[PDB]
Amino acid sequence: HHWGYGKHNGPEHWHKDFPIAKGERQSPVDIDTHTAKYDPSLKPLSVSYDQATSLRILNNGHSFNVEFDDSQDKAVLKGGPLDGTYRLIQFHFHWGSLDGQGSEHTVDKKKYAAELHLVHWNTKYGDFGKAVQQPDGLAVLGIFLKVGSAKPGLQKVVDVLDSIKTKGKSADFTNFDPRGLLPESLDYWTYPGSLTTPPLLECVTWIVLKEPISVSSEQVLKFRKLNFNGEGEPEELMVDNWRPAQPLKNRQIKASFK
Ligand SMILES: [Zn+2]
Repeated sequence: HHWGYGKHNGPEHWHKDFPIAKGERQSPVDIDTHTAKYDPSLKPLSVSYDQATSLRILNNGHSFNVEFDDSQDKAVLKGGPLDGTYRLIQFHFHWGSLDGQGSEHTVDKKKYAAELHLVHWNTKYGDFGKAVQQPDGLAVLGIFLKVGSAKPGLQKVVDVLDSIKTKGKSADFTNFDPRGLLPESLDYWTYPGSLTTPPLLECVTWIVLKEPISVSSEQVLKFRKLNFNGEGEPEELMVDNWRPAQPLKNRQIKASFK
């Protein structure tokens, strides 16, 4: 039926509707710390989220994402392994039924409690729609969440979730500065991949940060109260909305740090 994260419509069934699920540059992957190659040519990430314009927060039945106004070159990402400018369009998360799982990428098979994705599209393509048709159309910044002390910047997100519990619910979410979601260090691993949810197009350059951000179990707990279902339907908890590691195939993961 329609895709989901369930046993009958989840990850292992996607290939029937999206044959590319069995492609050559599918994401996510496991990051083996000693087959990853340090590449000294990799420049540092250049982030300019100081003029980001959040618009709203929405539960789409798969996750919840915050939309931004990507009309101007306000919040852009560049540097790193990228050529050109990428515009921030939205961010969302993946989490699990328990703290010990939830991230999509793993480091040496280690899973994190969650994973945040800041999605950006290559401006030379004119728009998000055309960009996803290109192998270099999107740049996704991936950030791991570990349970520890609270992240002050995630507090505003965690608090509004209550009012968008079921699929279809939206809320004006203005003035949220995504800079409070970033770790101290910008060291990263990078590899060519895909979108982790259908259509699973292989149009993404992945940038996964080495340093995870800490969030309190209190904060993580709130993600688990969202529902996959719409209002007035069989209540099914939004948990374990993550896709498992895919074969790395002929790819090499590069590290910006020795
Ligand atoms: Zn994602």
